[PDB]
Amino acid sequence: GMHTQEALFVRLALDAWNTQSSRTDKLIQSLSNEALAVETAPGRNSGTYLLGHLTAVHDAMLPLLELGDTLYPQLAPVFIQNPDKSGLEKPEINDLRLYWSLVQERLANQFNQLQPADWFNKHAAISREDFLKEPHRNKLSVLINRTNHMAYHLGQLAYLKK
Amino acid sequence: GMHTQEALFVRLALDAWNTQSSRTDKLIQSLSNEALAVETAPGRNSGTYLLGHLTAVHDAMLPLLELGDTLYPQLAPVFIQNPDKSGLEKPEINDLRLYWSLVQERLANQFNQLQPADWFNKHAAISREDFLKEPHRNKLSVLINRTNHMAYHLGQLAYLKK
Ligand SMILES: [Cl-]
Ligand SMILES: [Cl-]
Ligand SMILES: [Cl-]
Ligand SMILES: [Cl-]
Repeated sequence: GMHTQEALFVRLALDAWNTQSSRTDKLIQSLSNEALAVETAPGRNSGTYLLGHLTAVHDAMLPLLELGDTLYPQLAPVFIQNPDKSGLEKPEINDLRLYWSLVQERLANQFNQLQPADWFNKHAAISREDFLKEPHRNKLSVLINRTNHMAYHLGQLAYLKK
Repeated sequence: GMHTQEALFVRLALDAWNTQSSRTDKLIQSLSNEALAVETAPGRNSGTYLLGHLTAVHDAMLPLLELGDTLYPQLAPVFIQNPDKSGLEKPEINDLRLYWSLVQERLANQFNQLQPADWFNKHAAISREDFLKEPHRNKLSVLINRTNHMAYHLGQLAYLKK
């Protein structure tokens, strides 16, 4: 019944995250460093930047979902707070590939241990008071939102496959 | 309790559809016909093609979700079954803009009348027998999937804004 239904909608949301994650991971693995460094389209973000961006955004989900601290806080100034052509030094690409992999794996670990119910609790960026009015502003809503963020950028990364 | 929880996860899924739909619609409205006709990136699909593609894919959700027949079946051969540079004649762009708008509005109408429970029934492309094993293969799973499909293509349409 109701406990089972809650488990089914967590499955749906997690299956979409996992599908986008698989596609993103496989795409990144398929590209050489030289191919990743190219702009996704003229004047637009490089694959390297999008990799770092996705990594930083996913890492930030850890504290937002009360699943632990970020692993790599120094990525956020480079890949969230500043644009690609900022002139700020980036990590080497193979280090970014590893950070991506370790953030994704930590999230998978943590997600796989959460009970369906925990997903319906508030995320860290909303007050208890505001969550009462809008209980849809929960941890699952973050998962859903970031899954679409990833899909959006995956459409751009797709243009690096020549 | 459980009826309320079911309503909250429909809200979450529909809010994501509506957010992507808003962003897509506003982007399309912001582009001139000449700007939409340009390739999203060198050698890649035009905005026109992606508009027709999104329209056809969304129209196909009507029968899949048992919400009525497709409005514009002739779009599917042009924008789903064949690629952009097929040489097949396309509708005029302003006709495509209208088809997009009418499909989106029909879907909104229909979605706004469905009860949360109806979203947890099977979609038209799975058997009752197979749905018993995998009840997550429901109407909501289609909504979620097509929301990420739209986000993916929205990332590409974004590159038409010069
Ligand atoms: Cl995808
Ligand atoms: Cl490339
Ligand atoms: Cl978006
Ligand atoms: Cl353009």
